[PDB]
Amino acid sequence: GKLSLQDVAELIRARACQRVVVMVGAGISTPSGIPDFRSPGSGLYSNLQQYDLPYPEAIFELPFFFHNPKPFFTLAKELYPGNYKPNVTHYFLRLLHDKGLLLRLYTQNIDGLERVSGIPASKLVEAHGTFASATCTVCQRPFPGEDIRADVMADRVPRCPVCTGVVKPDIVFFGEPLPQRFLLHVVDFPMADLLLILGTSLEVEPFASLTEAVRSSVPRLLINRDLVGPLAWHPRSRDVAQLGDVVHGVESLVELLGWTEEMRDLVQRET
Ligand SMILES: [Mg+2]
Ligand SMILES: [Zn+2]
Repeated sequence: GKLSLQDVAELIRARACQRVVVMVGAGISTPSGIPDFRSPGSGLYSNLQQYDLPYPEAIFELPFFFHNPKPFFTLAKELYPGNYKPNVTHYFLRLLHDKGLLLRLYTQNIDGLERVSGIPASKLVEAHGTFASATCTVCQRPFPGEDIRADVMADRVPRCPVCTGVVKPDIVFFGEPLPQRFLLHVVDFPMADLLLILGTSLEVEPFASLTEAVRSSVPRLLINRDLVGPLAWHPRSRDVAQLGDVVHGVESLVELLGWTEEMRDLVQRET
């Protein structure tokens, strides 16, 4: 390709990339042991098979939730903050933020590990929602996710202190609109001077096609097992793919940036 991984690192070292936009998916959190509720032979999957569900995805369907919210709250309990820990990929993104280079981080994940790694909410677009906040299904009052933590950990369906309605985490269910902050793409993508794509199969719209929203003068760096989605289908001259294990790819980039010590120190502070 006209650009290498090292070329991208050198742009960053020269401070030519002050406004990095990042897109991440499930691939970045596999190293943290996040279980896939859809995958046969996880504890979460087997746990979900005691409920009268037609398929595991029904836990993200509203008509099922209002019939019985307990299956969804089983997933909430497993993925609620505290259970899992960020990995090097998350800390790399935290370093980008610390260095003042992160414009915005778009995530498909609901594991909340970006927040745990210390990336401020204002830098995040959690495209599938989050457990950091919740909303009463009846009166629409917002609450911090901490307010329902105890109920969640005790297998009690959390209820609103005003109207007693079920309080549901701000996780996006099928048919629901994307979160309001998704429309930050309108300003972020035209402004980006680098796009980083990590650990996503780019199979789902409209998240996938955000890759096309950056300018053609702007490099798109993919760190992923494979070349996927619009990057595969509509490649551009300044695209760079570092294909293989995501953690190995990130560590390669860290080396080319010359950020080995800072990563070491960050990780040690956080762990
Ligand atoms: Mg209460
Ligand atoms: Zn209420």
